[PDB]
Amino acid sequence: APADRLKALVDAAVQPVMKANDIPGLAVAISLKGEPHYFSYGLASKEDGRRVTPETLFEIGSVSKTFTATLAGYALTQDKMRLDDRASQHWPALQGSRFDGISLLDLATYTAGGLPLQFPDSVQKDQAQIRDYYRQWQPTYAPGSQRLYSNPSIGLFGYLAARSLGQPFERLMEQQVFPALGLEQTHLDVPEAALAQYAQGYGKDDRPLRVGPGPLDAEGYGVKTSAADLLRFVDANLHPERLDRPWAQALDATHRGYYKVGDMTQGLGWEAYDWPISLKRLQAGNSTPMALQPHRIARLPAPQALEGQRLLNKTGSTNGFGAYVAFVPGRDLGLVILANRNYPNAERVKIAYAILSGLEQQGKVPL
Ligand SMILES: *[B]([O])([O])C1=[C][C]=[C]C(/[C]=[C]/C([O])=O)=[C]1
Repeated sequence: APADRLKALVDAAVQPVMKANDIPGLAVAISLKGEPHYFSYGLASKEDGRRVTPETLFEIGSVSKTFTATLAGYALTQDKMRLDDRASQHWPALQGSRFDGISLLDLATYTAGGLPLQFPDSVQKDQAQIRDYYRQWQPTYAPGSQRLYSNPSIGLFGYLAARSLGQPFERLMEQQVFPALGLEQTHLDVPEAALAQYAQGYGKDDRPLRVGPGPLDAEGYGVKTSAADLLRFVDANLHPERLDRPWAQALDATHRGYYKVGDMTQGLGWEAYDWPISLKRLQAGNSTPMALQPHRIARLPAPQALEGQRLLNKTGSTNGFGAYVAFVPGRDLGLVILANRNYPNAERVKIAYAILSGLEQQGKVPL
């Protein structure tokens, strides 16, 4: 069985990284032909020696954007919105602004014209300040020309998706998306009954950190989930057809690529690579420059189905937490790495690659 070699492989990938980045706790979940394998390391909380388990809740940060994309997928396949809709079509308070000339697709894929990585400090979690921010916003770049990774960009995408469905974003996620995907350990707001499972996050000098409120936090970076639940989400992405048709279609909608930057094809939330690919190249696709700097896009003649021999991934970080997810449809392989430190993306990719590559090499013919 390929499973027989997993424990040694995962320990080897994980433990050196945990040591070098002083990571208090880390959970791995791997799906091999739909069968889950869990590896838990260290402490969810140092103050009270609570061990990480597959049910420990971590902040997954921007991995939340794949859930947001799924809600948007559902809106799209229910004909509540279309990707070439003007943004202001779904929020009348934006009519007259730059959002008259920006598409939903632009927002979704960070190409609206240089919406920043995060809202300025001064924008509070308040409909009217958010509205006013977008009403006064002026672009850096022409739309559809430059990718600049952006919470306010895809955050507005998610918010407008919710508006097209006629319900608050948080309500749709909690009452329709999470249940559709069979996720009972996944939260935007961790309830009373589950607080005991919420890991502590650790920042510089081991400052304890859990994510605070912010504008469009639910849409951009607000999910808390367990390694076991996030692997259920990954398995739903590997086999959407196992869901009821509306939700199967919603997931398929997130697996469509619109443009390339270097080796990376941008989907809705998901970012995709050809598989196999080299470690160095996967790291560069997930680099600090990819996250922080503008990049010229190579637009595709037509949206590409992100299927077959490809790797789809998303990193996610908060002040206290560092997550990574990946799946490879042509290997029926899913992977989740959740940690309670924000440690470098390159190290997350190192772990994931050791695992993916290790499994790849058992499937060779001897001599
Ligand atoms: B991801 O994770 O990538 C992101 C982006 C942007 C922003 C954010 C926020 C965070 C906190 O605050 O935590 C995220």
